[PDB]
Parts: sequence; structure tokens; C-alpha cells
Amino acid sequence: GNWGDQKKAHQARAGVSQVLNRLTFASTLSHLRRLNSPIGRDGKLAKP
DNA sequence: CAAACACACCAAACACAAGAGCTAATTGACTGGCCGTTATCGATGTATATATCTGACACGTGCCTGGAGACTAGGGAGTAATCCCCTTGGC
Repeated sequence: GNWGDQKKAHQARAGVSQVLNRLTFASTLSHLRRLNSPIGRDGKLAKP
């Protein structure tokens, strides 16, 4: 899932590729059609 | 003019970002030099297989010696008569 080179993996993004959650058809669909913002996790701001 | 401290500004870092609880899955180093084992290539044979030449045995052909065949020449071996020497026989 590290969208970058192996040597500098930590410098690249994380979670870009995830394991498809095959727990129930609805979950599969939701997963295949999901988004994710690059903003840092748990940011103090609340506009985004 | 040089030195004391004070203020405003600029530049440089520190540490924090609730309590946790469960589950899943990606990473399982790598060229090179060198020593140490071992596999392979090579020589240096001696053992066995096959080919050439020599020796002994076998079948076959042969040159040579002696033997054998037909025919001949002509004389050696050989009937038929004869003599009478000599032997066997006698008193």
C-alpha cells in the first residue's frame, strides 16, 4: 500500500491500496466506490 | 569613543496532540573475491578386444624317382634219339 519506492516507502502515502472487505455484498460495493482525502489524520481544523 | 543594559526583531528548536480494545496482511538481501570440496578434464598405465604376422597341422597339387606295359629281337632253355660208358648185379 505504500504508494512509492521500497527504499523511501515511509516518505510516500499509506493505505492507497487496501484489502477488499468481502464481509457482505454491500460492504464490497461500498469499498469499491470509496474515497479518501490526503489531509493528515486527526487534524485540528474542522473545515475539511 | 567605548561599554553597560534594555527592547524589538529574527532565527533556531522541543514536545504534545484521550483511554484503549480486536482483527487482517508485506516485508523472508545481494555481486564479488577467495578458500575449501568436490566434479570434471587430462596422462599414464595395464587389462581385454581385435588385427597382422609366424608356426604347426591339414588337405591338396606337384616334381621327381623308380616301377610298370606292349612290343620286339634272337637266343636260352628244352623234346626226341642215340651211343656206349659204366654201374649194379652175380657166383
